[PDB]
Amino acid sequence: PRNIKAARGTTLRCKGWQQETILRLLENNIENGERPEDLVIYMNAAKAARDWDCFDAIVRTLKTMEADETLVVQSGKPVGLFRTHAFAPRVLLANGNVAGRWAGDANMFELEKRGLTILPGMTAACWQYIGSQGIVQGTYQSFVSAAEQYFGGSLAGRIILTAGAGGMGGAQPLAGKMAGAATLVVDVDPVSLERRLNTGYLDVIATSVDDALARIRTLAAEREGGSVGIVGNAADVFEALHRKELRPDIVTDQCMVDPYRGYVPSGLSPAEAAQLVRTDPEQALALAAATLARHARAMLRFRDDGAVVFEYGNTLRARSVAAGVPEAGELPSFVTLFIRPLFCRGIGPFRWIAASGDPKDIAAIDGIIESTFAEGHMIRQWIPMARKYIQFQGLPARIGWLGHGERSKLALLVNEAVADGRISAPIAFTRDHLDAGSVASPYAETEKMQDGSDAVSDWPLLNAMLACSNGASLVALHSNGDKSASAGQTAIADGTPMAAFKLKSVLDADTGIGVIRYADAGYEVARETRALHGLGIEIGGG
Amino acid sequence: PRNIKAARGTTLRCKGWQQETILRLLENNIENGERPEDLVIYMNAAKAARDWDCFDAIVRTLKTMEADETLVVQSGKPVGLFRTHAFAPRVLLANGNVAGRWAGDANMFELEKRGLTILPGMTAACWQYIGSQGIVQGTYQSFVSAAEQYFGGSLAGRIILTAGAGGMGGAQPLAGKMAGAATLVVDVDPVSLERRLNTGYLDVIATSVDDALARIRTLAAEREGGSVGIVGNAADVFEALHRKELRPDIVTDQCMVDPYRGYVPSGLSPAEAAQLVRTDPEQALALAAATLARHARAMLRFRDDGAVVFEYGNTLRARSVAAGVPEAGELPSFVTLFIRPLFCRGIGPFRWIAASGDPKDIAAIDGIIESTFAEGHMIRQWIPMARKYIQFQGLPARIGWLGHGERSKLALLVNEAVADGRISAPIAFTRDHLDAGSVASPYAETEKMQDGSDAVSDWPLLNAMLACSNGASLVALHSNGDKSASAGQTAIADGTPMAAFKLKSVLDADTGIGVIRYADAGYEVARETRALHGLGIEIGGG
Ligand SMILES: NC(=O)c1ccc[n+]([C@@H]2O[C@H](COP(=O)([O-])OP(=O)(O)OC[C@H]3O[C@@H](n4cnc5c(N)ncnc54)[C@H](O)[C@@H]3O)[C@@H](O)[C@H]2O)c1
Ligand SMILES: NC(=O)c1ccc[n+]([C@@H]2O[C@H](COP(=O)([O-])OP(=O)(O)OC[C@H]3O[C@@H](n4cnc5c(N)ncnc54)[C@H](O)[C@@H]3O)[C@@H](O)[C@H]2O)c1
Repeated sequence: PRNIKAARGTTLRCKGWQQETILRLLENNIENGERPEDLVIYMNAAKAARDWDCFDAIVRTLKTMEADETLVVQSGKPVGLFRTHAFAPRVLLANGNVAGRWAGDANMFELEKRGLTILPGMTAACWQYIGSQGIVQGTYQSFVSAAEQYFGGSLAGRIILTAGAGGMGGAQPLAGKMAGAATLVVDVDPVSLERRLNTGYLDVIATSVDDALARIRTLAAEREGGSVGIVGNAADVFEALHRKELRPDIVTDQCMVDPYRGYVPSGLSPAEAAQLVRTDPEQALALAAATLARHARAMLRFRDDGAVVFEYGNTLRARSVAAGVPEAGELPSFVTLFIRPLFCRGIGPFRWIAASGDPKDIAAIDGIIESTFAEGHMIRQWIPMARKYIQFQGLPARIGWLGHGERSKLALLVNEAVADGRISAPIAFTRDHLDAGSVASPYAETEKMQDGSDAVSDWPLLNAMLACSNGASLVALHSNGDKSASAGQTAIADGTPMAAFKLKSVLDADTGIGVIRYADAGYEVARETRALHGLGIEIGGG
Repeated sequence: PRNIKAARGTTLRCKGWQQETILRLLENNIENGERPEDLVIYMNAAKAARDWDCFDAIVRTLKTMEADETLVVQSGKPVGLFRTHAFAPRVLLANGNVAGRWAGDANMFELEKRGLTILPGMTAACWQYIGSQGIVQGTYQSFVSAAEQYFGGSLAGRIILTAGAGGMGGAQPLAGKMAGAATLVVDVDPVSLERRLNTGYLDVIATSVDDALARIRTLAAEREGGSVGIVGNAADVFEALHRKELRPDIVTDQCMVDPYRGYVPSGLSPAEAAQLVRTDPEQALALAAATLARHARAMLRFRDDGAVVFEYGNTLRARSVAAGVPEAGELPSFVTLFIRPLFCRGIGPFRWIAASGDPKDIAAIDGIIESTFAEGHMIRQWIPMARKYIQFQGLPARIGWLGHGERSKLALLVNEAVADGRISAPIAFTRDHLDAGSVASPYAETEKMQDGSDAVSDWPLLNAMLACSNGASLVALHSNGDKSASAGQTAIADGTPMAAFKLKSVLDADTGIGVIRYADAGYEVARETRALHGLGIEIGGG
């Protein structure tokens, strides 16, 4: 038992607070991981570092590096330390990037097996994970937008069905509950439900399908929001819930559907599945695809009854198409129905973390927001909700979606609050990679762009390079094999005037490049936002 | 006729010399382009900007931007201007990057057609092309290493056969001549040979195959180096040169073999080929692949006779394999035979350009080198050769391969020479993208890496991010569809102490990350270089 835990308090182990914050962020990733003794954070096998040896050497370099040197990380392995300057980043990471033609599913698996790459996830290998809370606002925003679009602004009395209680999926049953819906989440692995049940993200774990149906219908009939977990395989349980007439209003899914990493064929356990992939991969893929076709056909069968059925960024439709269900490619997605209007204004999963470990530092910022943004603002209705439902996990932190100009504004107020004692230690500002100007993903975030530019990955590359040029504390470029590319970045509010400058340079360009990206594709709200903030360039013949 | 030409002299059109140098570099790209009225620089269709409108807006932004702002370029289109700081780059470019699964040959063509991407080449869309001279030292180094490995250190009396007299290929007949060999270059387009003939890169253009054979044999019999061009299709001419018993010692090829961009089927002209691709692409590909199979089989037939036959980074083997010649995949390449030992020590196509336009500024640096590096050094034997054979093209410039620590050393001496009047204006230092630590290309530069890491593209991403963090003047990330990713960078020696700092920060990490990349793969010379310069990190369990 390594049992990594982020350091608490205000005593440096590093030569300076930039380094110590990143070290604590690294430790905090592991502390909140789904399988932390394997470095696994989430998405079945996305890791904080390539192995425990690289983890140890990363920790040593953080502790002794100077404020004008920069650590270089190649797929979870520290490979260099360069003398740079004080306004440059302290860490540069590039994880899981493989040239497209050889980044197919099968070869990524082989390269990872041989130790040549890691699967970075989004926030796993760049140390920006804050547990299940980093996901919950986005998923709650989706359920609320769905209630606004299709159910008259209310999920009271409505049924939400979904699967996946993993590191990201586990945020589902709380978001549904916060949204007013009776929410049923299927997971094949009881430990996953047990982890959400104990963390405050699941209300009860049902003992059977019948039991699950009675408890959801009671919530539905009382028109109360609540969460009900079921232990079972989504293929088998989805079909039984249709035979028993659950009649769900909303069906979605956040399973790991990767046959190589996490999708459990019907009849197997998670353990058996992972062993069949190590010893007989071709049978596993045959069994996985067999189970996914039933899984997808069951979701399509709920749609035929009138449920709103969408994908939630896990490649279910495409992988389902590959397994013989071409109708699965005609299902919609959470992005095109709910999130893209937010991205057009640069609104994304902005988050922050108290290196202190003191919950009073988060509550402090919570008061800043309520004194700083107008009532009715998206963020003024989220903070009371987060305060109410969301337990801290590891270093106290907060998810707070904000748009262009608003991120730099809050970050400067927090940097001043640090500078004058209301906050006891530095605040790390970061985000998910799935932000307006930092990801190209044709299966998810950039599906069906107005101008057809789905697969253009120039944008995240520019996002990273801007973050470096602006002085972010840590900058990362990831890939999901041949399907997606994205940029992440961390900027530290430590109280210094140097921090204040970086925070406003970094954050305004972070969202500014997102506004530009969507304006370029033709979205009119983004084009107006770009015109208003001077974000454009005059090009003739237009 | 736009007829772009780089500005000469020492009068600013921009607000500062960082901006004016980049503008002149942009203009210089076009001035030296193979088809400059279409923005085409080289590689059939790689362009300086997406269209003439973006070109004009890029020029306007350069002229009015401040020394603490940064211009952002997305596939040849200016998309943003951000307030950054004085130690950040002035331009960030990301050109031709498309997410892997959709960056296949056919879809890249469609995306370019619809105006959504550009093919950046290496130095075309990031404004680091210095004409055919940027290629000649590398190709001469290959011919000389081949003479050292297989022909006793001499090509006197030896025959070199090859094809492609394009922007890059045109460097071949001069490199062969400089190397002592009788060099025959086939190109299907007489204007290409005429351009090399007039620029000093081709000695004579033959009137027929017979004529070509007589003149090469005369050079061979006099054991003199010389260049002979032939107008014809490589498939037809290679076969005839075998029927007539040319018996070449060395066979290589630098054709554009892309059926979509530049490869001419046998019986067609360049014009007809490009029209058949616009109006009937499926017949063009059938005819191209038919011609390439004969082209490759003819090269293989020279090998069966005992010629040394290698590929030169144009994908001939892979595309030949796709067209039905699987033996073409067993041919070697210039990288694995000649260049990789240089890359292990960070030795790469370092180059520099006089924004002055005054040849006396290049000759000045030429004297610095001869006063600074030991006799017998690679660079002390190249400068007299370059002085002797290489005419200036556009802004006077110089190719000068140098290794780790040597690039920053020369760059600081030039920055001082600028600071004290021996050089009349700033010097722009750059390189090809095909450098040790800045490209992942499994078909070429990273084929058959000792550890199997051919397709790892983390490295160029890190190279770019380092250049930004270190304050390079311009930083670029390109892709060749799904086959390659690479980084470029420009750093300006303008005489300032700020320039001196950036030059040493940028160049040492530029090569330092290249040493690391090859040390990581296991190359012992690179591992020693890394140990010597403190470039590593201690990792346990090793
Ligand atoms: N913002 C977003 O776009 C977003 C949000 C949430 C989740 N996701 C996607 O969801 C996927 C998983 O993320 P994660 O971190 O939760 O992974 P995880 O590995 O932590 O959880 C995977 C879960 O699926 C479960 N499960 C697997 N196969 C099953 C099957 N046949 N039937 C029922 N349950 C099964 C596993 O037991 C496991 O608990 C990812 O692909 C992620 O990208 C995306
Ligand atoms: N350092 C390196 O690795 C290196 C060096 C030189 C060239 N190259 C490769 O060589 C390719 C071309 O580069 P370029 O800039 O010279 O392109 P280019 O478009 O300027 O020239 C292409 C040439 O091939 C000729 N040609 C085309 N088809 C032919 C055919 N069937 N028969 C005979 N001749 C034919 C065209 O007429 C044209 O002159 C590129 O793919 C480049 O990557 C690589």
